[PDB]
Amino acid sequence: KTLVVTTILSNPYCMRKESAIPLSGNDQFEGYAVDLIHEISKSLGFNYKIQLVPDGSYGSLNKLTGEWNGMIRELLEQRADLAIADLTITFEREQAVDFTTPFMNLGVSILYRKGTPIESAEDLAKQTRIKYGALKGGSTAAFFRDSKISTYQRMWSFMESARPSVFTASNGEGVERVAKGKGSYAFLMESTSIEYVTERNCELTQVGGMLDTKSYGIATPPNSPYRTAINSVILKLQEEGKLHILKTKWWKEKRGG
Amino acid sequence: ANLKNKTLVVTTILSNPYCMRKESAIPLSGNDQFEGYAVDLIHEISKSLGFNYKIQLVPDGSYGSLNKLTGEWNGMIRELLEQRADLAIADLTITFEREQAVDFTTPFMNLGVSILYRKGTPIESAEDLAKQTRIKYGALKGGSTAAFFRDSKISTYQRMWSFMESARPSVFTASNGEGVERVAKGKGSYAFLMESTSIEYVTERNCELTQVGGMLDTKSYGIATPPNSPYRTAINSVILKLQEEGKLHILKTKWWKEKRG
Ligand SMILES: CN[C@H](CC(=O)O)C(=O)O
Ligand SMILES: CN[C@H](CC(=O)O)C(=O)O
Repeated sequence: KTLVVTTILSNPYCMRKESAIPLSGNDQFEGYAVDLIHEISKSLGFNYKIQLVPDGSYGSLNKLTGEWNGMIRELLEQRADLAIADLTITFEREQAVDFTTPFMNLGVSILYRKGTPIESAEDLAKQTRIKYGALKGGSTAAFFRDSKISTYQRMWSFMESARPSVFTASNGEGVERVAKGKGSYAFLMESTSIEYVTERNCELTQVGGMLDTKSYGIATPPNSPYRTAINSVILKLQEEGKLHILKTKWWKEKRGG
Repeated sequence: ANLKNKTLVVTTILSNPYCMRKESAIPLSGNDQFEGYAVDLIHEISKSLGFNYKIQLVPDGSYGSLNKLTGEWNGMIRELLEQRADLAIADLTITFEREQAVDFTTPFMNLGVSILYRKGTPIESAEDLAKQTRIKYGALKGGSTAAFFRDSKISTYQRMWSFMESARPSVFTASNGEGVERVAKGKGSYAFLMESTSIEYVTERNCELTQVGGMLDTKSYGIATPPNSPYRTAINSVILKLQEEGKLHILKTKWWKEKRG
């Protein structure tokens, strides 16, 4: 059979491949997610077409309209069979689509300069000289805004009250603000992104662990007949080392893409 | 389906710091005799969903392995299949093999194999170990780490597996604690491959040991249920909410860094 796969550009999950000759179809794209679906399709014997989500969104719920956008909407409107991207499995998305077994685990962590005694979020919340922020309007900021845990409330109050603003318009802007800050600024974001950055900037490091836990998985329309088949392939690819090879390839070897 | 006012049997196994006997001047009874990460976790889940439960240690002291000759399971896996427990909460690895017999919830913890070694050597990775022969390296006999090496098709790990199987005297151990001691007393002559979470627990408590490199694979612990259990999806939602709020990370910090037994 032939499936439509929706995805979104995000380094190094799905990137446009550089080429002197113009590329078409699936060859336009490369990255971890591109390789992952290639391997899944080999096991299960389907063909597929990768299509970027036309609206450029992951999928959020309009809470007063009930409508989804992004890759989620493509699934629910029968324009994609699978969504394969750095798409976070959340209780909310699980109420509208199904998710496979995760292919990657991650969590909020801290990007900072190497070689200081700052070892944890707790070390940042106990001090006031170092400023710290996050992407404006993103899920990292929401983790802090929404928390009822005293530690993270104190941090959110500090972040919201800092001037100039500690929130950035992009993750890259936060990375650069750390890199040029001489320790005056730390940036909270996904641990997988931090690893991507620290593989490419020897002066930076992750600080502490993962303050939350979450995963990326493939999304399907509810009751898709392909979900359990993909779950088994994902576990098999994992247990033989194929996903480990793909992670190293894209985070450590392809210094870009 | 509904869990309010129900009483569940929960099987577990002693394993630090998931489930440990609590110290007390007076003997403790029932659930109060145990403490640890898994004990706190099931308490939280029970409060959210409104059920009661009794913790019972698995009688045969085993996690659950499949005898391929006979088809028989043992351990906590068997207790679920024989309907003598409703849930198994422990450091029980979600594997494809176990998934063909029982169900698992959403994972509560993610981990992977890594290296326990002495602090401050030139060894930086598994690749460094694999390309040399002077430093010996091993794992727990018959466990998930050994199965990972046995099942890897990656050249590095397949090479390591061949080396470990060939080494005389045996590099395998009967417990993780024996492996830890072999690293400590080995002064660099021995490295031990085991779960990253166990390496973290050890290195928090022995300052001369360290983790070398990252994870060589990925695997998770989840709550196991009888197949087709009507409670799995309700528990999944509770776990996802604890994960998204950071409460499992806080629980891990408590049992790994704050408490000592
Ligand atoms: C890279 N993941 C995006 C952004 C986020 O979760 O904050 C998403 O799944 O919506
Ligand atoms: C602590 N996990 C046990 C033992 C092992 O993985 O070797 C298991 O899942 O069987």
